[PDB]
Amino acid sequence: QRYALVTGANKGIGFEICRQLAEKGIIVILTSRNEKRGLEARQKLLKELNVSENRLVFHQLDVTDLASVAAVAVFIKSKFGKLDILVNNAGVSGVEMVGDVSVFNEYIEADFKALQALEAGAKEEPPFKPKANGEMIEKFEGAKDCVVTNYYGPKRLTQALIPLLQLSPSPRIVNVSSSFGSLLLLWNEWAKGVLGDEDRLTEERVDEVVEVFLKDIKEGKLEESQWPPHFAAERVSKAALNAYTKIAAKKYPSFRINAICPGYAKTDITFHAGPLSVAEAAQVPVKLALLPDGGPSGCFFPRDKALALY
Ligand SMILES: NC(=O)c1ccc[n+]([C@@H]2O[C@H](COP(=O)([O-])OP(=O)(O)OC[C@H]3O[C@@H](n4cnc5c(N)ncnc54)[C@H](OP(=O)(O)O)[C@@H]3O)[C@@H](O)[C@H]2O)c1
Ligand SMILES: C=C(C)[C@H]1CCC(C)=CC1=O
Repeated sequence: QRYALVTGANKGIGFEICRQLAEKGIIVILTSRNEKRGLEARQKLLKELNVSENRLVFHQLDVTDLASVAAVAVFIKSKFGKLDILVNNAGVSGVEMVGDVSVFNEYIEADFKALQALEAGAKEEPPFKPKANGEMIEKFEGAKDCVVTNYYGPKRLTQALIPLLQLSPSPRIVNVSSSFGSLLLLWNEWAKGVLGDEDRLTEERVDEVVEVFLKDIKEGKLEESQWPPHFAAERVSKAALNAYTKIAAKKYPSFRINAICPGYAKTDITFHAGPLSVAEAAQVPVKLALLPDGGPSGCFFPRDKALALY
Protein backbone atom coordinates (compact mmCIF):
# COMPACT_ATOMS: atom_id res chain seq x y z
CA GLN A 1 0.00 0.00 0.00
CA ARG A 2 0.92 3.71 -0.08
CA TYR A 3 0.51 5.85 3.05
CA ALA A 4 0.14 9.64 3.21
CA LEU A 5 0.20 11.95 6.21
CA VAL A 6 -1.49 15.35 5.90
CA THR A 7 -1.05 18.06 8.52
CA GLY A 8 -3.80 20.54 9.39
CA ALA A 9 -6.38 18.19 7.93
CA ASN A 10 -9.46 18.79 10.09
CA LYS A 11 -10.73 21.53 7.76
CA GLY A 12 -9.91 23.61 4.75
CA ILE A 13 -7.55 22.53 2.00
CA GLY A 14 -6.02 19.80 4.16
CA PHE A 15 -9.34 18.01 4.59
CA GLU A 16 -9.83 17.99 0.82
CA ILE A 17 -6.28 16.74 0.23
CA CYS A 18 -7.20 13.77 2.41
CA ARG A 19 -10.36 13.20 0.35
CA GLN A 20 -8.53 13.26 -2.98
CA LEU A 21 -5.67 11.05 -1.88
CA ALA A 22 -8.03 8.52 -0.33
CA GLU A 23 -10.02 8.44 -3.57
CA LYS A 24 -6.81 7.39 -5.33
CA GLY A 25 -6.53 4.39 -2.97
CA ILE A 26 -3.84 5.83 -0.74
CA ILE A 27 -4.25 5.14 2.97
CA VAL A 28 -4.45 8.55 4.57
CA ILE A 29 -3.39 9.58 8.06
CA LEU A 30 -5.55 12.63 8.74
CA THR A 31 -3.90 14.67 11.47
CA SER A 32 -5.02 17.65 13.52
CA ARG A 33 -3.74 19.54 16.54
CA ASN A 34 -7.08 19.27 18.36
CA GLU A 35 -8.12 15.66 18.97
CA LYS A 36 -11.87 16.32 19.03
CA ARG A 37 -11.82 18.26 15.77
CA GLY A 38 -9.68 15.62 14.10
CA LEU A 39 -11.84 12.70 15.20
CA GLU A 40 -14.95 14.50 13.97
CA ALA A 41 -13.25 15.31 10.67
CA ARG A 42 -12.29 11.67 10.21
CA GLN A 43 -15.86 10.59 10.91
CA LYS A 44 -17.27 13.09 8.42
CA LEU A 45 -14.77 12.24 5.69
CA LEU A 46 -15.21 8.51 6.11
CA LYS A 47 -18.96 9.00 5.72
CA GLU A 48 -18.57 11.16 2.61
CA LEU A 49 -16.02 8.82 1.02
CA ASN A 50 -18.25 5.85 1.86
CA VAL A 51 -15.16 3.64 2.11
CA SER A 52 -13.95 1.07 4.57
CA GLU A 53 -12.59 2.09 7.97
CA ASN A 54 -9.01 1.11 7.21
CA ARG A 55 -8.75 3.69 4.41
CA LEU A 56 -8.51 6.71 6.75
CA VAL A 57 -6.77 6.88 10.14
CA PHE A 58 -6.62 9.75 12.62
CA HIS A 59 -3.68 10.85 14.73
CA GLN A 60 -3.14 14.03 16.72
CA LEU A 61 -0.36 16.30 15.48
CA ASP A 62 0.52 19.87 16.45
CA VAL A 63 3.44 20.83 14.21
CA THR A 64 4.68 23.34 16.81
CA ASP A 65 5.02 20.74 19.57
CA LEU A 66 8.12 18.55 19.44
CA ALA A 67 6.57 15.73 21.48
CA SER A 68 3.59 15.61 19.13
CA VAL A 69 5.91 15.46 16.12
CA ALA A 70 7.95 12.66 17.67
CA ALA A 71 4.85 10.69 18.63
CA VAL A 72 3.38 10.68 15.13
CA ALA A 73 6.62 9.20 13.80
CA VAL A 74 6.51 6.45 16.45
CA PHE A 75 2.88 5.75 15.50
CA ILE A 76 3.57 5.48 11.76
CA LYS A 77 6.54 3.20 12.37
CA SER A 78 4.49 0.86 14.58
CA LYS A 79 1.35 0.77 12.43
CA PHE A 80 2.64 0.96 8.86
CA GLY A 81 6.45 0.72 8.87
CA LYS A 82 7.01 3.38 6.18
CA LEU A 83 5.54 6.60 4.85
CA ASP A 84 5.19 7.42 1.15
CA ILE A 85 3.77 10.96 1.12
CA LEU A 86 4.05 13.86 3.58
CA VAL A 87 1.89 16.92 2.93
CA ASN A 88 2.87 19.89 5.08
CA ASN A 89 -0.42 21.80 4.86
CA ALA A 90 -0.94 23.30 8.34
CA GLY A 91 -0.53 27.06 8.38
CA VAL A 92 -1.62 30.30 10.02
CA SER A 93 -1.62 33.91 8.83
CA GLY A 94 0.02 35.74 11.73
CA VAL A 95 -2.67 38.48 11.48
CA GLU A 96 -5.52 39.50 13.77
CA MET A 97 -8.44 41.44 12.33
CA VAL A 98 -10.09 44.44 13.95
CA GLY A 99 -13.36 45.65 12.48
CA ASP A 100 -14.48 44.56 9.01
CA VAL A 101 -12.73 41.26 8.31
CA SER A 102 -13.06 41.72 4.54
CA VAL A 103 -10.06 44.04 4.79
CA PHE A 104 -8.05 40.79 4.84
CA ASN A 105 -9.21 40.05 1.31
CA GLU A 106 -8.48 43.62 0.21
CA TYR A 107 -4.84 43.10 1.18
CA ILE A 108 -4.75 39.73 -0.62
CA GLU A 109 -6.09 41.29 -3.81
CA ALA A 110 -3.63 44.19 -3.60
CA ASP A 111 -0.75 41.77 -3.09
CA PHE A 112 -1.71 39.63 -6.10
CA LYS A 113 -1.76 42.79 -8.23
CA ALA A 114 1.61 43.87 -6.82
CA LEU A 115 3.17 40.48 -7.49
CA GLN A 116 1.97 40.54 -11.07
CA ALA A 117 3.55 43.96 -11.58
CA LEU A 118 6.81 42.90 -9.96
CA GLU A 119 6.94 39.75 -12.07
CA ALA A 120 6.46 41.96 -15.13
CA GLY A 121 9.52 44.03 -14.17
CA ALA A 122 8.27 46.74 -11.83
CA LYS A 123 10.76 47.51 -9.09
CA GLU A 124 8.62 48.27 -6.03
CA GLU A 125 5.44 47.18 -4.37
CA PRO A 126 2.82 49.97 -4.44
CA PRO A 127 1.72 51.32 -1.05
CA PHE A 128 -1.69 50.06 0.04
CA LYS A 129 -4.33 50.98 2.60
CA PRO A 130 -7.76 49.31 2.71
CA LYS A 131 -11.16 50.83 1.93
CA ALA A 132 -13.42 49.11 4.44
CA ASN A 133 -13.53 49.86 8.15
CA GLY A 134 -11.14 47.22 9.36
CA GLU A 135 -7.45 46.71 9.94
CA MET A 136 -4.98 43.84 9.92
CA ILE A 137 -2.97 43.84 13.17
CA GLU A 138 0.47 42.22 13.05
CA LYS A 139 2.07 41.67 16.45
CA PHE A 140 5.00 39.65 17.68
CA GLU A 141 3.04 36.77 19.19
CA GLY A 142 1.16 36.14 15.96
CA ALA A 143 4.34 36.48 13.92
CA LYS A 144 6.13 33.95 16.10
CA ASP A 145 3.22 31.51 15.81
CA CYS A 146 3.26 32.02 12.04
CA VAL A 147 7.01 31.34 11.68
CA VAL A 148 6.92 28.36 14.06
CA THR A 149 3.89 26.82 12.34
CA ASN A 150 4.65 27.61 8.71
CA TYR A 151 8.45 27.23 8.61
CA TYR A 152 9.71 25.35 11.66
CA GLY A 153 6.74 22.98 11.44
CA PRO A 154 7.43 21.59 7.98
CA LYS A 155 11.13 21.48 8.72
CA ARG A 156 10.80 19.55 11.96
CA LEU A 157 8.19 17.18 10.63
CA THR A 158 10.25 16.52 7.48
CA GLN A 159 13.28 15.78 9.62
CA ALA A 160 11.35 13.48 11.98
CA LEU A 161 9.89 11.47 9.08
CA ILE A 162 13.03 10.98 6.92
CA PRO A 163 13.66 7.41 8.18
CA LEU A 164 10.12 6.34 7.33
CA LEU A 165 10.03 8.16 3.97
CA GLN A 166 13.37 6.52 3.07
CA LEU A 167 11.53 3.17 3.20
CA SER A 168 9.14 4.24 0.42
CA PRO A 169 9.88 3.40 -3.22
CA SER A 170 8.76 6.92 -4.24
CA PRO A 171 9.10 9.29 -1.28
CA ARG A 172 7.20 12.54 -1.73
CA ILE A 173 7.02 15.72 0.33
CA VAL A 174 4.68 18.55 -0.64
CA ASN A 175 4.94 21.86 1.19
CA VAL A 176 1.81 24.02 0.90
CA SER A 177 3.37 27.44 0.46
CA SER A 178 2.15 30.65 -1.14
CA SER A 179 2.95 32.89 -4.08
CA PHE A 180 3.42 35.56 -1.43
CA GLY A 181 6.66 33.85 -0.43
CA SER A 182 8.15 35.32 -3.62
CA LEU A 183 11.44 37.06 -2.97
CA LEU A 184 10.01 39.94 -5.00
CA LEU A 185 7.67 40.68 -2.07
CA LEU A 186 10.14 40.19 0.76
CA TRP A 187 11.51 43.80 0.86
CA ASN A 188 14.59 42.96 2.96
CA GLU A 189 17.62 43.06 0.68
CA TRP A 190 19.83 40.99 2.98
CA ALA A 191 17.20 38.28 3.33
CA LYS A 192 16.45 38.27 -0.40
CA GLY A 193 20.12 37.72 -1.11
CA VAL A 194 20.49 34.92 1.44
CA LEU A 195 17.36 33.04 0.43
CA GLY A 196 18.14 33.53 -3.26
CA ASP A 197 21.77 32.37 -3.09
CA GLU A 198 20.88 28.75 -3.73
CA ASP A 199 24.48 27.49 -3.88
CA ARG A 200 25.11 28.71 -0.31
CA LEU A 201 21.69 27.83 1.18
CA THR A 202 21.73 25.92 4.45
CA GLU A 203 19.23 25.44 7.23
CA GLU A 204 21.35 27.66 9.47
CA ARG A 205 21.21 30.55 7.01
CA VAL A 206 17.41 30.30 6.68
CA ASP A 207 16.96 30.03 10.45
CA GLU A 208 19.03 33.21 10.80
CA VAL A 209 16.76 35.08 8.40
CA VAL A 210 13.58 34.18 10.28
CA GLU A 211 15.10 34.90 13.67
CA VAL A 212 16.30 38.35 12.58
CA PHE A 213 12.76 39.06 11.38
CA LEU A 214 11.26 37.92 14.68
CA LYS A 215 13.66 40.09 16.68
CA ASP A 216 12.72 43.09 14.53
CA ILE A 217 8.96 42.66 14.98
CA LYS A 218 9.48 42.11 18.71
CA GLU A 219 11.29 45.47 18.87
CA GLY A 220 9.01 47.42 16.47
CA LYS A 221 11.65 47.79 13.70
CA LEU A 222 9.82 46.29 10.70
CA GLU A 223 9.84 49.40 8.51
CA GLU A 224 13.28 50.58 9.62
CA SER A 225 14.65 47.05 9.08
CA GLN A 226 13.07 46.83 5.63
CA TRP A 227 10.59 43.97 6.13
CA PRO A 228 7.24 43.87 4.29
CA PRO A 229 4.62 46.52 5.16
CA HIS A 230 1.90 43.91 5.69
CA PHE A 231 1.59 40.13 5.80
CA ALA A 232 5.18 40.28 7.02
CA ALA A 233 5.30 37.00 8.94
CA GLU A 234 3.36 35.17 6.25
CA ARG A 235 5.74 36.36 3.53
CA VAL A 236 8.86 35.61 5.57
CA SER A 237 7.65 32.19 6.67
CA LYS A 238 6.61 31.10 3.19
CA ALA A 239 9.83 32.41 1.64
CA ALA A 240 11.73 30.43 4.28
CA LEU A 241 9.63 27.34 3.55
CA ASN A 242 10.45 27.67 -0.15
CA ALA A 243 14.15 27.88 0.70
CA TYR A 244 13.96 24.85 2.99
CA THR A 245 12.23 22.96 0.17
CA LYS A 246 15.35 23.54 -1.95
CA ILE A 247 17.69 22.56 0.90
CA ALA A 248 15.80 19.35 1.61
CA ALA A 249 15.54 18.38 -2.05
CA LYS A 250 19.33 18.58 -2.34
CA LYS A 251 19.89 16.67 0.91
CA TYR A 252 17.45 13.85 -0.01
CA PRO A 253 17.96 13.40 -3.76
CA SER A 254 15.89 10.19 -4.03
CA PHE A 255 12.82 12.07 -2.75
CA ARG A 256 10.73 14.53 -4.75
CA ILE A 257 10.22 17.52 -2.45
CA ASN A 258 8.33 20.54 -3.81
CA ALA A 259 6.48 23.62 -2.65
CA ILE A 260 3.20 24.76 -4.19
CA CYS A 261 0.64 27.53 -4.14
CA PRO A 262 -2.91 26.16 -4.19
CA GLY A 263 -4.46 29.39 -5.43
CA TYR A 264 -6.74 31.78 -3.58
CA ALA A 265 -9.44 29.57 -2.09
CA LYS A 266 -12.44 29.84 0.22
CA THR A 267 -11.33 28.65 3.68
CA ASP A 268 -11.36 29.95 7.24
CA ILE A 269 -7.99 31.64 6.66
CA THR A 270 -9.53 33.82 3.92
CA PHE A 271 -12.94 34.30 5.59
CA HIS A 272 -14.28 32.08 2.78
CA ALA A 273 -13.31 34.49 0.03
CA GLY A 274 -11.39 33.76 -3.10
CA PRO A 275 -12.26 32.36 -6.49
CA LEU A 276 -11.45 28.70 -5.86
CA SER A 277 -13.33 26.06 -3.93
CA VAL A 278 -11.45 23.96 -1.39
CA ALA A 279 -11.67 20.97 -3.72
CA GLU A 280 -10.08 23.00 -6.53
CA ALA A 281 -7.28 24.23 -4.23
CA ALA A 282 -6.41 20.71 -3.08
CA GLN A 283 -5.79 19.57 -6.66
CA VAL A 284 -2.41 21.33 -6.59
CA PRO A 285 -0.76 19.58 -3.61
CA VAL A 286 -2.31 16.29 -4.72
CA LYS A 287 -0.69 16.72 -8.14
CA LEU A 288 2.75 17.05 -6.53
CA ALA A 289 2.10 14.19 -4.08
CA LEU A 290 1.52 11.91 -7.09
CA LEU A 291 4.40 13.27 -9.18
CA PRO A 292 6.04 10.44 -11.16
CA ASP A 293 9.59 9.38 -10.43
CA GLY A 294 12.13 11.66 -12.04
CA GLY A 295 9.96 14.74 -11.93
CA PRO A 296 11.05 18.16 -10.65
CA SER A 297 12.33 18.46 -7.10
CA GLY A 298 13.26 21.46 -5.00
CA CYS A 299 10.93 23.80 -6.82
CA PHE A 300 8.07 26.16 -6.10
CA PHE A 301 5.03 25.82 -8.39
CA PRO A 302 2.13 28.28 -8.63
CA ARG A 303 -1.21 26.67 -9.31
CA ASP A 304 -1.26 26.68 -13.11
CA LYS A 305 2.34 25.46 -13.47
CA ALA A 306 1.70 22.67 -10.97
CA LEU A 307 -1.38 21.43 -12.78
CA ALA A 308 0.47 21.42 -16.12
CA LEU A 309 3.40 19.30 -14.92
CA TYR A 310 1.91 16.05 -16.21
N1 LIG B 1 -6.84 29.46 1.26
C1 LIG B 1 -5.97 30.08 0.51
O1 LIG B 1 -6.32 30.95 -0.32
C2 LIG B 1 -4.52 29.77 0.63
C3 LIG B 1 -3.64 30.34 -0.30
C4 LIG B 1 -2.29 30.04 -0.27
C5 LIG B 1 -1.82 29.18 0.70
N2 LIG B 1 -2.68 28.65 1.60
C6 LIG B 1 -2.13 27.70 2.60
O2 LIG B 1 -2.96 26.57 2.65
C7 LIG B 1 -2.72 25.89 3.91
C8 LIG B 1 -4.03 25.42 4.50
O3 LIG B 1 -4.79 26.59 4.95
P1 LIG B 1 -6.33 26.73 4.61
O4 LIG B 1 -6.55 27.75 3.56
O5 LIG B 1 -6.92 25.42 4.44
O6 LIG B 1 -6.84 27.38 5.97
P2 LIG B 1 -7.62 26.85 7.23
O7 LIG B 1 -8.89 26.48 6.87
O8 LIG B 1 -7.45 27.89 8.26
O9 LIG B 1 -6.87 25.49 7.71
C9 LIG B 1 -5.61 25.59 8.39
C10 LIG B 1 -5.38 24.25 9.00
O10 LIG B 1 -4.08 24.29 9.64
C11 LIG B 1 -4.27 23.81 10.95
N3 LIG B 1 -3.21 24.27 11.83
C12 LIG B 1 -2.87 25.54 12.22
N4 LIG B 1 -1.89 25.58 13.10
C13 LIG B 1 -1.58 24.24 13.30
C14 LIG B 1 -0.64 23.59 14.13
N5 LIG B 1 0.13 24.22 15.03
N6 LIG B 1 -0.56 22.25 14.05
C15 LIG B 1 -1.40 21.59 13.26
N7 LIG B 1 -2.36 22.09 12.46
C16 LIG B 1 -2.38 23.43 12.53
C17 LIG B 1 -5.65 24.29 11.33
O11 LIG B 1 -6.10 23.60 12.50
P3 LIG B 1 -7.17 24.24 13.53
O12 LIG B 1 -8.48 23.92 13.06
O13 LIG B 1 -6.81 23.57 14.81
O14 LIG B 1 -6.91 25.70 13.58
C18 LIG B 1 -6.40 23.88 10.07
O15 LIG B 1 -6.60 22.46 10.03
C19 LIG B 1 -1.94 26.88 4.79
O16 LIG B 1 -0.55 26.52 4.84
C20 LIG B 1 -2.08 28.20 4.03
O17 LIG B 1 -0.98 29.09 4.21
C21 LIG B 1 -4.01 28.92 1.59
C1 LIG C 1 -2.37 34.36 5.08
C2 LIG C 1 -2.22 34.35 3.75
C3 LIG C 1 -2.16 35.62 2.97
C4 LIG C 1 -2.05 33.04 3.01
C5 LIG C 1 -3.43 32.38 2.82
C6 LIG C 1 -4.23 33.14 1.77
C7 LIG C 1 -3.47 33.37 0.50
C8 LIG C 1 -4.28 33.71 -0.72
C9 LIG C 1 -2.14 33.35 0.48
C10 LIG C 1 -1.34 33.22 1.67
O1 LIG C 1 -0.14 33.45 1.61
